Amino acid sequence: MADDAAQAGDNAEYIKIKVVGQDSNEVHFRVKYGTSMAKLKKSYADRTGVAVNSLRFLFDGRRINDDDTPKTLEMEDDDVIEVYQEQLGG
Repeated sequence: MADDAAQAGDNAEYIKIKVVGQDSNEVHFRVKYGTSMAKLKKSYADRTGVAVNSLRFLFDGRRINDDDTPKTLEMEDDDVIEVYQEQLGG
């Protein structure tokens, strides 16, 4: 496993995540450890003016579901998120 390198510590009830799009567009969102895909997808899709379902979010190369638990998403302070090119965006 990769070295922990110490988390940011910048959290409380929610954690930080850097969403990186295929457009090379990184955006910093605050979400919970157990946050559902809708929270981010709705949020990102909204800021970009794109259909929510047209946005596809993947964590570490696996798709983020609203059913996924914080255990399995293992997200933490300022973690990274991968986004694939939206359907409507092209």
